[PDB]
Amino acid sequence: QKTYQGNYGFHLGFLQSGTAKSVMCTYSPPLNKLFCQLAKTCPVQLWVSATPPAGSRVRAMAIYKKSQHMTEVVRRCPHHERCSDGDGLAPPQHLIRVEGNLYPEYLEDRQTFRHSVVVPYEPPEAGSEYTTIHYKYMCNSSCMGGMNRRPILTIITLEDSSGNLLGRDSFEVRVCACPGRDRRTEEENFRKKE
Amino acid sequence: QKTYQGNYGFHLGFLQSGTAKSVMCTYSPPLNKLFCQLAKTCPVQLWVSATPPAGSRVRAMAIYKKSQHMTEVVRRCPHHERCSDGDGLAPPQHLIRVEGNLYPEYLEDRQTFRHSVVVPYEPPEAGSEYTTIHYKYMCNSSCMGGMNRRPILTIITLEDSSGNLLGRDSFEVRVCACPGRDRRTEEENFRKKE
Amino acid sequence: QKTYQGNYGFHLGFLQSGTAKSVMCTYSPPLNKLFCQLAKTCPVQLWVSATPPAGSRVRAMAIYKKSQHMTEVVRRCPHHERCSDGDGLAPPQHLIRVEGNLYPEYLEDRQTFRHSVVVPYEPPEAGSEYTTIHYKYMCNSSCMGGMNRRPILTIITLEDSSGNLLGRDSFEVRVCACPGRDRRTEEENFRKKE
Amino acid sequence: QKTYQGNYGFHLGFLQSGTAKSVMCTYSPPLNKLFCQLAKTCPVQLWVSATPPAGSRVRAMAIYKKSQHMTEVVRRCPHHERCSDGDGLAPPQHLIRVEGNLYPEYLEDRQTFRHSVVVPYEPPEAGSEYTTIHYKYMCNSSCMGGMNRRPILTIITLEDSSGNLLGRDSFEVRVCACPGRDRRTEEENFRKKE
DNA sequence: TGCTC
DNA sequence: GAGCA
DNA sequence: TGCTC
DNA sequence: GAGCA
DNA sequence: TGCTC
DNA sequence: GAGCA
DNA sequence: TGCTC
DNA sequence: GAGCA
Ligand SMILES: [Zn+2]
Ligand SMILES: [Zn+2]
Ligand SMILES: [Zn+2]
Ligand SMILES: [Zn+2]
Repeated sequence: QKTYQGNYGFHLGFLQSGTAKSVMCTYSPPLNKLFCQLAKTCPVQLWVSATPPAGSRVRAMAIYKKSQHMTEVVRRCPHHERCSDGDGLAPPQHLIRVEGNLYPEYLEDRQTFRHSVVVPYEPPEAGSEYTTIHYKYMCNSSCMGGMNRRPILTIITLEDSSGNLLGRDSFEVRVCACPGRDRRTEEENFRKKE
Repeated sequence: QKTYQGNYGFHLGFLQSGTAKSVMCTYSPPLNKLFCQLAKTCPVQLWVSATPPAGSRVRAMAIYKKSQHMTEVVRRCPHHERCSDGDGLAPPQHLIRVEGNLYPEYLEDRQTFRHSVVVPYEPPEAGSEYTTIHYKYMCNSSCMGGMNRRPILTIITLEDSSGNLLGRDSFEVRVCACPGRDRRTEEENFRKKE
Repeated sequence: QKTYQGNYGFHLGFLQSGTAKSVMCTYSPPLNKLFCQLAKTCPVQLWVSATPPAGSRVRAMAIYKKSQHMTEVVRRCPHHERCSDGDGLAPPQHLIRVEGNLYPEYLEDRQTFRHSVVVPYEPPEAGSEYTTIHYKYMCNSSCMGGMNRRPILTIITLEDSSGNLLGRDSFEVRVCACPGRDRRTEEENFRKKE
Repeated sequence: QKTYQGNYGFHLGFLQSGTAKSVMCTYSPPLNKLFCQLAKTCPVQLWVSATPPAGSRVRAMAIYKKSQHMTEVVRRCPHHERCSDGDGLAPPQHLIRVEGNLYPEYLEDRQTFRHSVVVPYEPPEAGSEYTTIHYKYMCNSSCMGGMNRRPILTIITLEDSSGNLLGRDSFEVRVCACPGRDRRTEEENFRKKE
């Protein structure tokens, strides 16, 4: 439910600023919110202080932030669902896609009907303290008939081979045309109270 | 094709300004463009200088203004097509609907596949120089996957009972959230050259 | 072969300047050259001083301007030929497409193998001195493996129902990213001699 | 994945500057990027501090540098793939070719479909600290329908006879018309921050 | 002479 | 449309 | 150029 | 309708 | 960023 | 390699 | 808050 | 990225 590092010290990390990728993907620490452009790869870092057990997996799911929409399943808008921008793996209705993995599992929960994408947990490269997974959002937050300007939260969860929760972290996400511009807007607004 | 008053002096007239209906529907003479809000009734006046022959009809059709999109059929966006805002007569994909008539004909041309709505031609009320038909546009000009910010033209045509063209007139239309504001914008822009 | 107005006073006319369409399509009178962007509709005007005989047609063909390449058939480059930007009528290898006509004939000459597109000749609308046909070029002049920076000429020909030549006119064409910029470049260069 | 010298101290070395070959092939140390011309032989040096086991091989593969294109297989553009500039060994679609070896293996991975070229590992000549392999790139980085201006990375890997990874190094590559000019451009840009 | 901002 | 590619 | 107050 | 999105 | 002189 | 494309 | 220049 | 939408 809430952030939970668990026994493996699991938590998320984000790309450093001033890199050019900032144009299509920029993270705001004070807001713990990611600003990105539709269909652009977003590098998310996975940090663990202990090696997860064999067969551990990483799930990504999107939920609406406000309790007023909490129960509504987050899916692509009717327009993009038909856009035919498929990669041959992600179903057309899924908002979140993983990039760089030829064997992701795209699921729909039998009871909640929520979408999620699962990928095997991979340890960091030699000399690295974290592992990077690339995600892509296939609709803008303002998409009519879709998120329709409702903020969402991306929930990342580390699970063992049997599905048991090992760790969980999350961040807000805004998919828009100008991440840089919009990020500044929400940051100076927030700063107005500091 | 182009404006054609024909033998009956057929042409369109629009609502006078300063009426309150101006908020949801306001016409710009200099631009010969109608600014209106989605699903709001727009009164269009039909003027003839001679009584049309028995069984004459009035057709309304939407086409894209620019030759770059001219051939593309104008239809509602994927979102509104599923909105379930039907009146029980207009098919869900039609942009233009007639209001106030219990027997309109909603058609799709066999060759062009363009939509149109036909209503019997009605003469003016006693002491009136024109007849008023009420139209409604079921998508905003900016609708994604629909008109997607492409300006359109509404073509009104007077035809006899056999479908022969008697007269034809047209006007530009912009379906938006703030007709008044947007109309001012395009008018002062245009005025910049006067 | 060369310009030939014939008995019908046939010749071409081009869009007036200062219209916005100028961004994607602008004609240079001094150069008798059209500057346009790939896949953008270009309005070409057909002028006749006498009504062509019944069943007359209008053909458009592209040839290389320089005698060094004159014999080479003008076709799309290998990349765009596979782009899948078809309209369902124009074969993928044809450079020139007609827009706004549901019944064009796309041909390949049995001996020269040159492409051309034929459309029925249509008279001007009432009160108009010319008829407008919309053409589109599906490759840039600089396309590698295609025109590869070799200037071409578009040949427009008025033919009767039997294929006999009634009239013929032509103009140079440059398909590029910035018609306005490039047109200025070739015009001030040419003006350098005036 | 990342650079890995392994137990044999494997790493790459590049041609010294001021040699004339610099015109068609010049390496930028600060950028660890190679600037070269299409189809020109590029000498790459292989350095090991210990003799690789018998039957060791050297593989070269091209991948896109940005995660946004990471998954896309790097191949020649549609035009050059048909150019018929084959050497009788390298398949027409492969970007990278080895020069000077009559027995190279050109492969396509069964799962990723990525191309690579393998050659037997050869030790340095007597009195030499490194072995030189000659590679050639068969498309420009700007090739339309190909790399289309997307930077790539050439991955060199030392493997034993069974395919096990022994070492791996990499460098960026830009295939262009003027390596010298372009290299200066990216270097003074980078220097602007030093 | 095409592409990014 | 300007600046860079 | 649409949405919240 | 104004201000923000 | 590729091509002509 | 410079200048133009 | 997305799109054109 | 700026200005307009
Ligand atoms: Zn969407
Ligand atoms: Zn709509
Ligand atoms: Zn092309
Ligand atoms: Zn190529």
